[PDB]
Amino acid sequence: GMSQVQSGILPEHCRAAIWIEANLKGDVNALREASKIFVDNVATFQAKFPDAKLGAVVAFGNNVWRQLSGGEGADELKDFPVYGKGLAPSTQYDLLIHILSARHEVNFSVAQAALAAFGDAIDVKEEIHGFRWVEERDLSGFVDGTENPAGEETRREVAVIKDGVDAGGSYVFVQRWEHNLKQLNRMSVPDQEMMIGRTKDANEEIDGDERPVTSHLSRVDLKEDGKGLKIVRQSLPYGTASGTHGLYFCAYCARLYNIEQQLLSMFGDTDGKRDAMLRFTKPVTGGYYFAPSLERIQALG
Ligand code: HEM
Ligand SMILES: [Mg+2]
Repeated sequence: GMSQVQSGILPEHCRAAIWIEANLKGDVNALREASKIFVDNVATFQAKFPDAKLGAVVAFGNNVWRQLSGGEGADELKDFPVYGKGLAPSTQYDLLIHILSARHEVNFSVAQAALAAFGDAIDVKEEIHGFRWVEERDLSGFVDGTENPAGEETRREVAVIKDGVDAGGSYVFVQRWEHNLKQLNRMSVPDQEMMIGRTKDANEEIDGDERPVTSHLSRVDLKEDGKGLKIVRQSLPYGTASGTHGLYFCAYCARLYNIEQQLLSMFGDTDGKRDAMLRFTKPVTGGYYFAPSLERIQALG
């Protein structure tokens, strides 16, 4: 009499991932059977590749989740709005599929199974292949993940809903960034460090009263009466060396509120100041999704 989390939320240190974002082309009923088939396929792939430490998540946009749930639960869910009056684009789609493991080849086979399950019921808008770079650094050269929640216990506390109809579920936020590494390389290392709020090589936090309020850490390390607004990030670098490249941002939270407060801060809506990382990288997509618990995917029908 309890709820099970979808396998792709809590895995830490996974080296590769695949994110598929898509729109629903026909009746929403096609998603019910397809989602059951896909979670069945994920269990089959986990049994076939135990050393991959494979996990996956199927999550839904506001319009299709309100239809599938009958308007019950997911009280915070809404279409991703535009932040900073345009600085952050909105590209809200209906379905998000997040696959992560220690083996990219296994993720590829799982992605093909997801596409076969949903079939022509969906219109794929985006497919991004994430990879962990050297020393878990973002392509800018700064380590990404240091203050991210560590261990299954704290990650569950931050990302997984505790009780009620949505017990075992989570809110998802995805946003693809395009880095301009030529513009980053024009900045001196000390100026890049003041932009992030941590040192580049050693990955040491620069004190809050020593760094600009526009620094990344000053924008996203938010507290409400001393209580941190934490999120579980699963972001990874992506792209080609000669073409488009950057960071595919992905975060899970039991409360959509924590993610929104950080976006309001980063894009100038809270105090009129914006994130200093906008000097070299920009967001080009944006969407909010609800990841139900495993058994609520089984009760779709
Ligand atoms: C280009 C896009 C982004 C890059 C390169 C990036 C990079 C980084 C880096 C280098 C860190 C510091 C190390 C760490 O603790 O993980 C960091 C921390 C963090 N980032 Fe970002 N980030 C990006 C976007 C975002 C977005 C969109 C959000 C949230 C909406 C976010 C939320 C956070 C949070 C919560 C932390 C930890 C802050 C703390 O408590 O110290 N980031 N990120
Ligand atoms: Mg802190």
